[PDB]
Amino acid sequence: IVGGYTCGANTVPYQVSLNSGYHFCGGSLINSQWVVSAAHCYKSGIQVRLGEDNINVVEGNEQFISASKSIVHPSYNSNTLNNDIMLIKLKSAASLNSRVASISLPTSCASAGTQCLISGWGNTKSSGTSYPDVLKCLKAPILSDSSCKSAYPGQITSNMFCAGYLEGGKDSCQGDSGGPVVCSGKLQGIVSWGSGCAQKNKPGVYTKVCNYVSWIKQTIASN
Ligand SMILES: [Ca+2]
Repeated sequence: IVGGYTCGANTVPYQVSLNSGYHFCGGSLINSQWVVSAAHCYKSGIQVRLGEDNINVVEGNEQFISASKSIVHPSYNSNTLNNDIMLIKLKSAASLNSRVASISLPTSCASAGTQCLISGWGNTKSSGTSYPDVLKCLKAPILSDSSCKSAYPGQITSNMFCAGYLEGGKDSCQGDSGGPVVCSGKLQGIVSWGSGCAQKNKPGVYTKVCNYVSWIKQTIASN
């Protein structure tokens, strides 16, 4: 997260870190056994880390649970990043509490202008590289489809939306990938892509979660 703020320990209880010996992506807990992340975060050997603040220190509220299965969206295209969504099932159900909690799926899509909370452990620099160890947060509005398409000609599909600031300086970044965009208590987006980070006229692009609720529910119901 570039130009954000320190969330505070366990203030974003649905935020998970995906770990393969190191943090590599964010995710969102959507029930006791399932996490939503980005398809471009797919790899084998995933451990889901819940209840994290400082990802380099055991602080007492963590649950570390290995993934039993991961399911990339059937229509994910790694070239275009269309359908950039995946589900990860935990080998055992997380113990849900005030600091480890699921986030609700949308019942309808969010509109341009809606304010959302974006979070993660990604790079905090727009030029250069600095990884924080505590969770960072950014409040950002969803942008209109037309401004999103104008920002990224030929690249925005019906499964993507832009959020952030066209002036630059405030954005998600590398390492925030797969993490949440939550608006009015609903998971509306997944950190997907962007040109650099926090660059003028290059806002963050996010997977449009409301398009996938039927797939998520049906997949969970049979796996
Ligand atoms: Ca920790």
